[PDB]
Amino acid sequence: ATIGRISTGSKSLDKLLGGGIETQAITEVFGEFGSGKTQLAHTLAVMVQLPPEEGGLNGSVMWIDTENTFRPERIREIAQNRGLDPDEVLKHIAYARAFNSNHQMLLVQQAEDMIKELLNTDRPVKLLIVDSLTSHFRSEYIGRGALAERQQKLAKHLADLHRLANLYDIAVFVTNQVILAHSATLRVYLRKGKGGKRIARLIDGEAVFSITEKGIED
Repeated sequence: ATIGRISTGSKSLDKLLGGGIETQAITEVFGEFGSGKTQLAHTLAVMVQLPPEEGGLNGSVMWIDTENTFRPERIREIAQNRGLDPDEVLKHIAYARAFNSNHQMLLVQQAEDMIKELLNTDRPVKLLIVDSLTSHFRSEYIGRGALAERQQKLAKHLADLHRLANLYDIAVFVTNQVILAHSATLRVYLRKGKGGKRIARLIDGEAVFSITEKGIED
C-alpha cells in the first residue's frame, strides 16, 4: 500500500520530512525537556484528521500517554483555530494512560483491536502516538545490567509498533526526552532556538517553526 503523509502544520518541517510524517514508519522526535515534542504530537493529532488535500489522511488517532501530558483543551484549541469542530476532533482521539512499561507494551497490543475495528470505516486509525516512548523504561530498567535488558524490551516494543504501522498503514509518532542504539525509521532532533522558535534536524538542513494557537506553524 502507498505511503501517506501527515502535514505537521509547518511548511518548513514538512519540507525537512519530505512532505510530512509517513505512514508505515515510526518517527521519533527527541530533545530536551521543553523542546516542543508534545506540542508536535498534539498538532499531528489534529492534522491527521484533515482531508488529504489539506495535509491529513481523514484519520483517527490513538494516543498512549506515559507522563499525563495530553491536554484535551489544547486539541480543541488547535482544531478550532484550523477550522475544525473541537469536539469532533477530540472524539476521534482514543486516549490511554500507560501506568508502567509493561502496561505500555500491552496497550500497543491492545491498540490493534481498535485499529481492526476502524480499518474499513471512513476514519481508520492513521496516527498512533506514544509520548513518552522511553520514560517508563528509563525509570524501571536502571543499574548494572539494565542497558542490555532495557534495549531488548524497547526493541520488542518498537517491533510491535513497526508491525502496526506496516500492517495497517499507520504513522507511529513517538517522543523521547534526551550511545544507545535506536530502531525508529526516522529520528528528528528538536531543540529550542531564538525568538521562541523550535529547530528540527534529521539525524542519521534544519526546519524552524513556532508554537502557536494553531499548534505549530512557520
